[PDB]
Amino acid sequence: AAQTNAPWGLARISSTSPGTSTYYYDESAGQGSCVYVIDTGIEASHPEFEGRAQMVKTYYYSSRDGNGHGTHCAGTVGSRTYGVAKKTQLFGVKVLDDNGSGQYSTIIAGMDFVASDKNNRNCPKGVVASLSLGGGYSSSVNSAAARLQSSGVMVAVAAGNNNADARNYSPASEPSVCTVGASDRYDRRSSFSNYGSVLDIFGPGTDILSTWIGGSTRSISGTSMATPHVAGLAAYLMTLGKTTAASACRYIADTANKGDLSNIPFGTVNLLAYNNYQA
Ligand SMILES: O=C(O)[C@H]1O[C@H](O[C@@H]2[C@H](O)[C@@H](O)[C@@H](O)O[C@@H]2C(=O)O)[C@H](O)[C@@H](O)[C@H]1O
Ligand SMILES: [Ca+2]
Ligand SMILES: [Ca+2]
Repeated sequence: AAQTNAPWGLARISSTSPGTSTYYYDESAGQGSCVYVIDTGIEASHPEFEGRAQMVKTYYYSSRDGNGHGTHCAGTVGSRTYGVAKKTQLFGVKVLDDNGSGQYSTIIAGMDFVASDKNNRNCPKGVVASLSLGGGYSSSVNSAAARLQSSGVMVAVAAGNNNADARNYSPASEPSVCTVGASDRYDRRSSFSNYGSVLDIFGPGTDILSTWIGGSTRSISGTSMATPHVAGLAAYLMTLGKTTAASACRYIADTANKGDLSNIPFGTVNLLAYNNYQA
């Protein structure tokens, strides 16, 4: 399949070169997989989700995304126009309030929630969790992320936006999950993207168009935007049978475009997510 005039990031993850605008992907499109977006919620009613999104958990008075961030991230995972895995099932878990804030205890509960809740969902092709959030190092937060991964979920987490070594942030610094940095349309590390040995992969993170609340769309930037590219990519590859939850981060690094990014500090991987789709 081919989607013309796609967002640059979708084109990029199906291209060996920057500078193109068509997204190429197997039409299976993540069908039969599930992605949990652990964030501020998801506006499930947005036309772009086509009934494939639903809220399954909130820790606040409402399950509504009153912020926009969670909806944007979900849109990059799985919206029809702006998504990597256009047929995946999206589940929203609202661990962040409408200002984008949340206590680590709530975040940890949300992670253990997905580990259990997947047993209530139909996801024959596998389960992914996308965590576009973080804070200072916390072994408990890292442990929670490692549990979720161990339970059979491909956990993708944002590196952080401090232009610093991600070793000092959580859950970014957990070795067993997939830590995702951000790049821009010219194959530069995004200037805010964390880096370090703990990074596994980069994805598009600067000027990413996706869904927003009120049935709208907008373009924003962050490792929060790169992360769902990778999450959607995992779901897509899992549906195709190329990899599994336990192995998907390794597989994505193995099959990445290598050596193509600029401003990658010595000791950080130079790997850009790529779907290896050959029409
Ligand atoms: O069971 C334990 O406590 C032992 O493994 C632990 O790891 C946690 C899970 O058991 C494991 O499946 C995955 O989720 O990693 C978890 C974590 O990092 O906390 C710990 O390593 C120790 O508690 C160990 O005794
Ligand atoms: Ca720095
Ligand atoms: Ca890792």
